Amino acid sequence: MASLTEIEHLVQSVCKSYRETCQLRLEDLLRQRSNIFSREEVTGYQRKSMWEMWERCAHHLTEAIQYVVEFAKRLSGFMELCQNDQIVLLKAGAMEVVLVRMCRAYNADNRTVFFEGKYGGMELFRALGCSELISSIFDFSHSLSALHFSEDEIALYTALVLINAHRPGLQEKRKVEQLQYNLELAFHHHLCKTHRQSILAKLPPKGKLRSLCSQHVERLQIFQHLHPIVVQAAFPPLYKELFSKILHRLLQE
Ligand SMILES: C[C@@](O)(CS(C)(=O)=O)C(=O)N[C@@H]1CC[C@@]2(S(=O)(=O)c3ccc(F)cc3)c3ccc(C(F)(C(F)(F)F)C(F)(F)F)nc3CC[C@@H]12
Repeated sequence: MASLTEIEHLVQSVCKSYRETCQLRLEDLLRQRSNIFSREEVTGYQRKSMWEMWERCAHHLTEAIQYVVEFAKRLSGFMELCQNDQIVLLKAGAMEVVLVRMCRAYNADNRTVFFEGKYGGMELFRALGCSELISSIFDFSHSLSALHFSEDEIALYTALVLINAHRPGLQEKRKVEQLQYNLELAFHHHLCKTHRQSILAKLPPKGKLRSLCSQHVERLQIFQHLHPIVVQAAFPPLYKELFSKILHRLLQE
């Protein structure tokens, strides 16, 4: 059950939802590639206190996750699913969706990312005190950039990152399995029709996204043990909910 014309309709529906929930447009990000942070500006970021850079980054991650919630709410089938399943899917997939979406603002020619109005390399995030996590994020982006994704490909791949029937805690597993299968078909059909099936082999292993997320959660536990009042007083509520309700409020609109 689901004919070719229904699969093609799902492709365009997913692409539209992705376009409408993008933080910034792709052309805006490309037109800013020459706006790079100077050595002085880079030094200023490195000289910020660890707690200040953590709070700035947790706020940026929170803002980006808010767009993933909107993308999920526009995805066919997501709002039909029970509240427990919606939250399980968003808690496990939101960081992963943001990590994949970040490749649009990543310039492989100089290994820089769009951050606070300009492009900057890994060295910009030195005050965080997590070089191994920063390296992993930059390597993941570099390896995604080698695939040269079109916007339609990121829309379909990120819908699949989110709609995963294997996430622990799902009460209606089969209902998510059908949704995932329809999106798998829509993604593969789009790759077939556009002569892009060669990327399937070169996509990152599902364990790579899982490793980046566990590194993020473990480094946050290190930060919170040393600065518990900072996390309580200045970290965004949605960020503590997901990584340390708000999600219920966002899902009811
Ligand atoms: C492109 C855009 O910048 C948005 S835009 C288009 O410019 O508006 C974006 O999508 N950003 C994403 C949302 C915020 C950001 S970031 O810019 O602050 C950034 C980027 C690369 C890094 F190596 C570290 C941080 C971020 C913030 C905090 C963390 C941490 F897990 C970290 F990895 F840093 F540890 C943590 F723990 F701090 F939360 N990780 C990330 C990785 C994803 C990006």
